[PDB]
Amino acid sequence: SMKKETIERRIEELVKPHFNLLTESAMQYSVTAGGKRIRPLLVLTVGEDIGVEEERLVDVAVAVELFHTASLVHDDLPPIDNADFRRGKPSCHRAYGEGIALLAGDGLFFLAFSQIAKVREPKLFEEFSETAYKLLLGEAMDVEFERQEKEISVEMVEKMYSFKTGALFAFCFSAPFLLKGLDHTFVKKLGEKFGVAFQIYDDLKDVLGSKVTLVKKMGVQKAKQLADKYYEEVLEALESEGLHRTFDFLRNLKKM
Amino acid sequence: SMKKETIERRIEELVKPHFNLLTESAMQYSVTAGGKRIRPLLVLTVGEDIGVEEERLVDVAVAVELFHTASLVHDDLPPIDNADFRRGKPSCHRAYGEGIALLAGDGLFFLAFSQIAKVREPKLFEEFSETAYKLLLGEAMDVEFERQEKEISVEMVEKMYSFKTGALFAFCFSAPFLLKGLDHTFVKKLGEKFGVAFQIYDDLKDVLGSKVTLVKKMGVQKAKQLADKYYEEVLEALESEGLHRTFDFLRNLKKM
Repeated sequence: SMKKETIERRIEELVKPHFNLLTESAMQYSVTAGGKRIRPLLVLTVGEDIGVEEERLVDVAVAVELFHTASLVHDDLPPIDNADFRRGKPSCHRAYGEGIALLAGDGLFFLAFSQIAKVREPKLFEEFSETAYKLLLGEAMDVEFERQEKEISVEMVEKMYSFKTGALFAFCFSAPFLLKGLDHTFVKKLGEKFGVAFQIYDDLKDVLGSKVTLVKKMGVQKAKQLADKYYEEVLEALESEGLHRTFDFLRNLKKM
Repeated sequence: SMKKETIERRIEELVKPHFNLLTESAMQYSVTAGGKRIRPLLVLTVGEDIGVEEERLVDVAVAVELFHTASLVHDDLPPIDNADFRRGKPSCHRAYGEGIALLAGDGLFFLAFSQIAKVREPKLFEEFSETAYKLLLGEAMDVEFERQEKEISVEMVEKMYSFKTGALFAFCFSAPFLLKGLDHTFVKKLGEKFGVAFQIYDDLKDVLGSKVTLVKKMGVQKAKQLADKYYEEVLEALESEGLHRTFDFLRNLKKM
């Protein structure tokens, strides 16, 4: 909870309005409406596990969360998911209108890139930008696959999960290893699998609360089995590598 | 026209679809619908004037144009400017729908950042990201100032021009100087003034074709006088510094 307070403190500093714009207030609103902050917490725990300096780590963590927030702002818009609420509060476009919300999403994206640029590591810039574009393609696949569950293969759906959710989690693992100068080939693969499992668990959560998903394609049993398999692979790798904090974090996360 | 062909060739390579998505086709569409390419041409002419290697220059030029294209895609959307047409062809959302167009705009932004990241110069990443956020704030000001010409000061309107249009032109001057390792403090100021003049000339063009603008605040005579003054200052600086190609380019541009 201390790491989370660090994240909340820094992210609110970055989205405090400076030019007296409604669009700035909308950016702040979407951040303050909150979230579990799983992605920036993962950046901090992985970084702490491998001895990365806190300051550059905080920059990366908040960048990832700003990017995630921005993606939700655009995804909620009426032409996409058309959500009136997020986390029990009006969605950004309900609070401010579609135009202001669209711009707030753009602003949050650009703030994210600005924070990554502060870290001053060329490979990180490149990796973040590649991740961003993958995430966008993933969202495009999700939108475009709608009403085609029969014509879309399970392989294409898993690819969409990998792009839409996996890529940003892979970056949460990759980025600290880049900051530390350690090879990130292994752990990036871990983040992608964790991300696919994460999205499936979200799917299953939605189903019990009573779009092409892996639950639709595979059925509930096979989808959960896949998610469990991936989750267990990730945990075992983390434990094996002595990534203690990350293991504990993700172990306690699976209960939730 | 040869430089422009180089720009068109490279930008079409980058937006050729790779994943068979409509959103990719929409990205390509908005690029192919065309433009005068003034910004990337300026990057190439300034860079050639100071002896910057062509390849890294091309990357920056296409990045700037991808960013500009993306900004137009979002600005045309129904909640913002609601344009049915751009350059005589349907706007992106008319061609593909608002959802796909929104995502295509995001994709174009991320492609722009990806291309800047390829250049591998930390200060450039940072400068581009700062420029992007300024441009967004500028667009937010433009949208928010609507229906308030009396309550908005001329100073606030000029600030909006500086952010919305000036910042990207300043980057067109700054970026080659960064690539060459030359101090860019002077020329960045030049690009900002050129950008304000550019937007005023656009305003005046629209008026003769028969939102708070400097033409509304200052009247036609004073607005044109300001634009002319800025344009002349920029030309004289370019000529004085031996930026021959850039001078000739912008001199012939003022006729148009």
